[PDB]
Amino acid sequence: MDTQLLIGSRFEAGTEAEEHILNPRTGAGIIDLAEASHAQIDAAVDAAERAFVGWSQTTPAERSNALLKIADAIEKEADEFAALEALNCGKPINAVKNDELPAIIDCWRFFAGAVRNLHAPAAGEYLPGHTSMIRRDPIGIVGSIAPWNYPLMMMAWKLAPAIGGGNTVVFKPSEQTPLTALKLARLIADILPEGVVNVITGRGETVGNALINHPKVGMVSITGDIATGKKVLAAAAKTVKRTHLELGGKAPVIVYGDADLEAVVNGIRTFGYYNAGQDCTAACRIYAEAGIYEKLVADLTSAVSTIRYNLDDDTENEIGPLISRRQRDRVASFVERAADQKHIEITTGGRTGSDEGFFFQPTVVAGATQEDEIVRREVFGPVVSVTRFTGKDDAVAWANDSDYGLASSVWTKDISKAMRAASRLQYGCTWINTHFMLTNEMPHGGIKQSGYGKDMSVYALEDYTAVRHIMINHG
Amino acid sequence: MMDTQLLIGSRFEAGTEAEEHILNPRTGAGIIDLAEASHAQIDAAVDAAERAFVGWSQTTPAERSNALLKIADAIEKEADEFAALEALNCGKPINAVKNDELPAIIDCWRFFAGAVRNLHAPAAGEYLPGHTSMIRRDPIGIVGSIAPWNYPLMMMAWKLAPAIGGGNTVVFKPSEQTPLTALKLARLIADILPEGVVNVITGRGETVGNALINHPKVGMVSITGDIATGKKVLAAAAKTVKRTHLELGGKAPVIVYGDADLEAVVNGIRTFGYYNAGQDCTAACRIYAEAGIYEKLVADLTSAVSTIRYNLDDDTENEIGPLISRRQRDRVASFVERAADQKHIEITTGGRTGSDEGFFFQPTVVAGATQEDEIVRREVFGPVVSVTRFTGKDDAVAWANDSDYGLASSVWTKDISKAMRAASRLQYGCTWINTHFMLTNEMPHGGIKQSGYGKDMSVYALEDYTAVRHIMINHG
Amino acid sequence: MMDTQLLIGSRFEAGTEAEEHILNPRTGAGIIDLAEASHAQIDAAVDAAERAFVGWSQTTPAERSNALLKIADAIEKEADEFAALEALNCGKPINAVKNDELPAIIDCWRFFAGAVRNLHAPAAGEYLPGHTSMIRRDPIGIVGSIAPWNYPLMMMAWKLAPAIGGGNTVVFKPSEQTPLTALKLARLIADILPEGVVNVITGRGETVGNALINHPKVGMVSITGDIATGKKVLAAAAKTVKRTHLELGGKAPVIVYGDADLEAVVNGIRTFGYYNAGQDCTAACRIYAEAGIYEKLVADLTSAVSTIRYNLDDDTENEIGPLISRRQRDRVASFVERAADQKHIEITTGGRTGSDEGFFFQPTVVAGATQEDEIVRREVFGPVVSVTRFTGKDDAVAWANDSDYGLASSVWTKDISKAMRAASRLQYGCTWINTHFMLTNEMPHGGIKQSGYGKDMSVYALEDYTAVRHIMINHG
Amino acid sequence: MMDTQLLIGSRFEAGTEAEEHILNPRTGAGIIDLAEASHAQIDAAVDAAERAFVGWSQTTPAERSNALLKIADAIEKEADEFAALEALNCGKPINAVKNDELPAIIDCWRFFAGAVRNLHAPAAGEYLPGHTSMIRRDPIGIVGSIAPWNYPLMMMAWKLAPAIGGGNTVVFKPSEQTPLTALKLARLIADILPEGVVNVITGRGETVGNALINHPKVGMVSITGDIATGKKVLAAAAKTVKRTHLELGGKAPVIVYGDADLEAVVNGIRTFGYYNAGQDCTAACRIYAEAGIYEKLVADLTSAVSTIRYNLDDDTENEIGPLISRRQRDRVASFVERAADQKHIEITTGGRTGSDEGFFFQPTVVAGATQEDEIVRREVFGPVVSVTRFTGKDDAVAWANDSDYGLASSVWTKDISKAMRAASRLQYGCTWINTHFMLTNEMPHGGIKQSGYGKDMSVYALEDYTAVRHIMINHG
Ligand SMILES: NC(=O)c1ccc[n+]([C@@H]2O[C@H](COP(=O)([O-])OP(=O)(O)OC[C@H]3O[C@@H](n4cnc5c(N)ncnc54)[C@H](O)[C@@H]3O)[C@@H](O)[C@H]2O)c1
Ligand SMILES: NC(=O)c1ccc[n+]([C@@H]2O[C@H](COP(=O)([O-])OP(=O)(O)OC[C@H]3O[C@@H](n4cnc5c(N)ncnc54)[C@H](O)[C@@H]3O)[C@@H](O)[C@H]2O)c1
Ligand SMILES: NC(=O)c1ccc[n+]([C@@H]2O[C@H](COP(=O)([O-])OP(=O)(O)OC[C@H]3O[C@@H](n4cnc5c(N)ncnc54)[C@H](O)[C@@H]3O)[C@@H](O)[C@H]2O)c1
Repeated sequence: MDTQLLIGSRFEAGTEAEEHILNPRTGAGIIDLAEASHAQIDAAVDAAERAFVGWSQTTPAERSNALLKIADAIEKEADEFAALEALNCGKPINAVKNDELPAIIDCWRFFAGAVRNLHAPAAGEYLPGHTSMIRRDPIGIVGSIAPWNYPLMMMAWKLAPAIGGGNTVVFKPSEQTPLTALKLARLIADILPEGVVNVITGRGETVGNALINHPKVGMVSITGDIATGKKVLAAAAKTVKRTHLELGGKAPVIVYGDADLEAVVNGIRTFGYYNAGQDCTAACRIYAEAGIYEKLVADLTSAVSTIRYNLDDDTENEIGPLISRRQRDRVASFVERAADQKHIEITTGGRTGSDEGFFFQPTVVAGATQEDEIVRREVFGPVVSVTRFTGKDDAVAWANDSDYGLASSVWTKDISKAMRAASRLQYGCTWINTHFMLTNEMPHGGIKQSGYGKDMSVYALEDYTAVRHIMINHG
Repeated sequence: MMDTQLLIGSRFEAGTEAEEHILNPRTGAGIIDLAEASHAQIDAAVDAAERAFVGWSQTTPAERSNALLKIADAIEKEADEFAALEALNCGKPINAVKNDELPAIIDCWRFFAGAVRNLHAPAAGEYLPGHTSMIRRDPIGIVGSIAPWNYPLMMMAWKLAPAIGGGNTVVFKPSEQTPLTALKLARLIADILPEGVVNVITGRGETVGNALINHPKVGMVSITGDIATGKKVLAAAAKTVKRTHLELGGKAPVIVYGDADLEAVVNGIRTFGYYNAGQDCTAACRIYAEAGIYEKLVADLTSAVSTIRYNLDDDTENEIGPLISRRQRDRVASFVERAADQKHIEITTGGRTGSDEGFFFQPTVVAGATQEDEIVRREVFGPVVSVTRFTGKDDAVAWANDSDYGLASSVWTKDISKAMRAASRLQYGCTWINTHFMLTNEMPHGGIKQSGYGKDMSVYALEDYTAVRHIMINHG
Repeated sequence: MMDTQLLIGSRFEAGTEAEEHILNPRTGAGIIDLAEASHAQIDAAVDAAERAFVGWSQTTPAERSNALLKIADAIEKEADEFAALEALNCGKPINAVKNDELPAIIDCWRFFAGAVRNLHAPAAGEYLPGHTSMIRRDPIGIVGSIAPWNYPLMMMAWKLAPAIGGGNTVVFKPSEQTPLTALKLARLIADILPEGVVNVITGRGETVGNALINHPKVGMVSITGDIATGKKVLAAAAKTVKRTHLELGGKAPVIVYGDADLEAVVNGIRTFGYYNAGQDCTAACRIYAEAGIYEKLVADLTSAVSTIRYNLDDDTENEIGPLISRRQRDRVASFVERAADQKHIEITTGGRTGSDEGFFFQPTVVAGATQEDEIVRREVFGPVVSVTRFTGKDDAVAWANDSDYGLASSVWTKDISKAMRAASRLQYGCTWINTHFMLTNEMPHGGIKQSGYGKDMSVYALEDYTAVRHIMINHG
Repeated sequence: MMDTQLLIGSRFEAGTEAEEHILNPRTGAGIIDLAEASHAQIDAAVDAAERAFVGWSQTTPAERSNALLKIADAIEKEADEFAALEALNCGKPINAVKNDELPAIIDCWRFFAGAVRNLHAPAAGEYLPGHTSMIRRDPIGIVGSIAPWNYPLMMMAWKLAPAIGGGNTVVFKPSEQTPLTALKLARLIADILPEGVVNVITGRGETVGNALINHPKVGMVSITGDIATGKKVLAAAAKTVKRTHLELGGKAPVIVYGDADLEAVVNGIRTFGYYNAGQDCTAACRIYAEAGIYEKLVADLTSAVSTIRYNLDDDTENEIGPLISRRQRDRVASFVERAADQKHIEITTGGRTGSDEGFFFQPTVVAGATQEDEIVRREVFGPVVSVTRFTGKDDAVAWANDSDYGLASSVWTKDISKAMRAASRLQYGCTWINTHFMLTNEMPHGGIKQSGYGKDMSVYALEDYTAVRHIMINHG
């Protein structure tokens, strides 16, 4: 198992305090892993600065070929990557093999293409006697910080467009899930010039804090809590760094009377509880038309109680556990304070779902109003709340009444209603009659307190490039 | 008389708080006293923007396009009046304003009326089997928008046109020293937009400005001004995760090689180092001159600069105006004096205040500045240019890049190869070759590093004020 | 004065050949006789374009943009004179011209004024080490543009705005029947544009049109018209490898599923099958109605259509006008009578000529037609709609796609699934869902298969008229 | 032992018509006899393409992107074999094919894998109130693709990668003299794509190509070849309104100013005027030299060119191969003979046949040619370059533009002003500055005027093979 930080032209154990990397399924320690010291952080950033000189001067083709080689290397080792991810996060092995790995390999391959495919206003004489052109150039050194929920995929989303933009990068995985990052580092070191990608480990309050405050770092990219993003903006303020923030979401699900309830329920069953609902796009805030409200709750309760987790065979598991005991207790806290109300009812689950490990029972919270904590605030667990609306209510207006703005869905067979909702929802993504589906050509990213910047799509690469106007006077 | 009232939703009204003394900077004489917006007026402006957002975020590009064309028409119809007003408030030579500034302002509103109808995105299709995707660019919300004093009306064009054009609503604050043209445009705009789409409030950065950028309902803050002001805006944005658009000033390097057209270089810096009394984030101010031509350039530029006309009775004969305030003049005076204390630095011309009253400073050439001098490292924002010698053993691009600024730059040489190598490698939002300072409404202006991010002019300005949305329809 | 002169470079000039008898198609009365261009005048026209191209191709996007706005302005100031003249020439009901056509025409010129400033391409950069590449879109050359009679002033807008906008010069020929608005506009254009950028000649397709499209100096031919004419343009392009832009014919299919809003469908078809007396290549003319609603759709459409007002003295009360000519009316009649003699076919309303004078035909509904019937295979170009039944077993999208035409199409269903599958699979340049006929100057219009290729409206029309150029500078 | 079978849907078949004698152009010796497709195999290939279209047109961009990556990978795994076979068929020196062609071919396929996932269009949104528009780029149909003999495998990549990538199916015919690499590629492609997506037939232009281009189910024709062939393709297209994509050859002018690096110019022409024995449409063949450096250029070029190595027994030491055929060689020789007859022209070196066996021609410099000479007006497609003198009185760009061709061009000067002025006024799809011939897969290659239209390489190649579609949903 790879345990070495990638610092410039060499691999190197951390010299600071160890993180106790836990198996979330059993609670047992996977490994103790020392974090980067400040000296190592500086070294990594210095290497990045050194590599920038030559790496910012590569052609799109050269960088494309490098992204394709990272993709091969991952593919060639998809199995071990999948198993290591499964171990680190308690995800079901086939979900990782079948959903995550091909998505991850496709991401690197998608970026290899977008790198050769940036557009801009056409070159020409916009002032008489002067020829203008627009380039999209590297920005500088990127500090990249990843959450624990989709470690290897988060790494693809952060690194592919950063490197592909001609930038050099110092990358930090979550303290809980550094594993796939250290293995991918060993692989990248054999493909990329030294210092183009640097990988350090450690806590957000020490190592992450040092990276986001480092004077040489030009852009900070982060996915995590709203609170973490606010820290990033605060640090950014000190030296006017560019930022890229993906800050979570409570995705609204609007269900009209003419929805296919079977599709809706099966949709929420998987997409509302996938990855134990530790997903920023998780279907969790349900608005249900009054006519189908009771049927929805009923049918959803029984379909949710069949969700398999913690089974002795990782083939039959549909959802995994929560990342930590801390994460589980927080999910349990939001559920208790919901079960607090004499108008809210927990129809299924609500309790913790194991002795050893950090499992939580799939939960349906019903009767919840716009006022309630479970609706207004993010739960980040295998929990879903349901809220009634009527034909006299503007469910889009209700959905839009939020600090969040990442992802959303609308379920109805009526093209008129679905398209009206689609044009009015204040969310980075709106699915119609599905939820949760991503494709690497299409942008994922919040508005409002969910943040700004996109993962996947040409747009991410645009996020990591500087737009430059060149004007030549020739009269 | 003059336009005095704030535009607050459907209401025109006077400020409630402390009066600012708006000064004629040529004379130091008072123009008018104008009261700041109260906290209640700020909140009311924002609430009006919130209400107007409902309908305005729902208009089509053609409708918005048509509004931008109308605003442009209104300004064009009153072009001489805007120009005189702006000349008065800033001390800009009347003809520079009439010929350079108004036509660029009008054309800006017209450019953006086009841009609104011409946003591109990845094409719609089935990227996943049985699912149709499309990409939209939607409004972001309410924009808090704050302008500097150096180009008040133009900066209002740059801040409002793309913001409104993206289907947003705006609360706009001009600099405390330069509200006059903003309150005039506000009158015309109220006759064109539905109420609350544009709201204009006056006041100091530390009072009115601070309250606006910290308003919970404002989702985007756009600021042109000081690096320190952008740092304050970012700190405010940290509280509710607002989007930000920051143009924070520059220190444009001008790389002059031995094979430049020296006459061109000199007439270049004479104009673009000193235009608007150097109160321009793209001023040609940090010169790197190759050893073979350093002394001739210093000698010729000094000669050229000392002929710059200012503070003449006949305003059509003036080339540059004064600095905006006593504070600004002193700051420039203090930078120059600290530079002259340096034994290796020679002030070859100017270097002192330039008038008995009002806020003129003499056009100044600072020779012999090095890469670690304050005058090379920090923005001065006065009619001041420094020159730094490099040799053929020195990488002048590397020197130019060794800066905290990233806004604008130029390279002078007849050699196409050196010119394209430098254009290729310069870490600046903009790089001119054998000119400086020329802008065009289709082309983006905006910085990197501590100059900030976001663009003004071009379709990129409009992209900054819209939200990219992915719509995916599962059909089977 | 009613404008009658050809614009040839810097001269206005009467044609010197055979006169066309321009008719009032409401009454069949003569309006004026208009001489067509000689070969000499066509040569001078193309020569003037050649000469004007030198300078025009070197203008900036902003200069061309401003010229387009000035053209829009001129049309807007004379909107009513234009509408009155288009009504007189074409029989189009006056308020339809005033409220529908003119605003769209004016907005087309303005849309292109923006589009000229907003062309994109792949970004400049170093795609090979030490080489900077950039992409420009430059003028093509001299364009010969040929227009049909159905929408005379709008076709001129679609043909000229992007051609001129892209830096090209033009020789435009209106259809022989409808030259009047083109000649009025040529007079206004001459006061705005440099001589010879736009030239306007009159005459018949087989004399003047044939001469224009065969001219060796003409680099691109644009035609909107019959499939046979597009073929003739293609034959002519073959002699000198001219670029071509061909909009050639539409027989718009309308797929109505059993779950459509039937009231909306009926009201849609009442408006869109008959607008401009069905002289529209996007007319909703070939209807496919599912077994469940077929009968009711036929009854309700029959009834709705029988109320369409035309040929009333008060022109403000007319909903549709006459056909352009006696020939065109006689052509429509033949198609319909031949259809009626078919055993499985029923004419449920209309089917006769509709006036004692002029060239009206009764709005007609034709039920029980099949894929094999002439009325369904061939474009009729008159106020005639046909309804064909299909069952849940049939693939109506395949039926629709079983055509040589590929211009426009609509699908009517409240089911989002059915609507999206159809949208993705229809082999048509345009697909509406739950409407038909609605255009917008930002979105492209043009065919696939034998409907041709090239777009009108949108940035794509401007792209058709510019040449993509790769410029690569070796710098090491 | 080589691949000899046509690919016709799910089957490999020997052609059944007359055999082509495929020759080694270095020796004149026979390589293999290879039968043409019959009319029935042609119809079969097209019908297989029609059937495969139903499924292939409905694949996602990712699916197609992966198909292109596997084709790229397969060629890469057999790079040396492909190289050897192309070197045998064309007599191209082995390391030119290995180091220049193969990497360009393989990268072309990877480039398009990327472009497929990266198409853009006007953004989706409500251009009319209550109507969501979006733009798609969908497949056009069945492509008939015809390739020339000069770059067989590369032309195949240029034709197939974007056509397949746009979701079309294809029937491809290589040049009758160069089928060998296409048949080898056919086996690899057939292990990767669904049957009938790509079909490969062989034969003469007059028989098989003619039958292919005139097939009524072919919706688009792409030809790279001679102007005459392009006119024939247009002739065919007139009969069913087929889309066309035409690269019809070049006569690349090279403008050399008095202040160019003459060493570079000489070295540029030595390589880029004679690469592939000048059987290349971008060959640096028409030189315009300033009066001050004309005599120097001619002298030094002559020197440089008489050292060009060819027909050595060690192929790694050969820099150019032979002409493809005797008819080609005799055409080149006949062009030179006629130039030599002109009294003001001097063949300074070469000008004769260059081998006893096979089809070598001597690298040739033709000095003193004017604008009026045949050798300047007409493409020669051999190892021949002509030089014309211009003075400072003359506008050399205008001279370059006085041409029926418009494919590629270069300008040589140290002066950035002169380079950029030229680059903006040259009427050529490509202009290089201070190099020639350099291509890159992201950048388009295609001509104007009689060089045709459409692009090879770049996203524009893909746009040429897709149909732009507007979908509009009335939601209210
Ligand atoms: N995982 C997500 O994307 C996501 C989305 C929405 C909400 N959340 C919320 O966040 C909490 C934990 O999730 P998480 O750990 O993935 O998010 P987090 O923000 O706590 O951690 C994300 C990354 O940022 C780093 N980090 C943390 N504090 C930092 C600081 N001050 N400076 C620099 N870097 C710092 C972490 O080490 C980690 O690499 C949960 O309570 C959950 O509700 C997470
Ligand atoms: N208007 C359309 O878009 C359209 C589409 C399909 C069919 N049609 C049919 O065409 C008839 C009406 O004619 P139209 O004017 O609409 O189209 P048309 O093809 O007859 O003419 C269009 C334009 O092309 C010109 N033209 C005609 N013959 C030419 C030639 N040989 N060379 C060069 N130019 C030539 C005409 O003068 C006119 O300006 C109707 O019967 C209608 O059914 C029209
Ligand atoms: N190779 C080029 O790109 C090019 C460019 C300009 C000129 N030329 C000239 O063309 C001659 C060499 O032939 P080439 O293969 O390069 O060009 P070509 O036009 O003769 O052949 C190109 C392709 O077109 C096919 N073809 C030929 N006649 C056809 C017809 N009537 N219908 C349909 N398809 C047909 C051919 O079989 C071949 O596959 C030389 O004399 C050269 O001067 C070639």
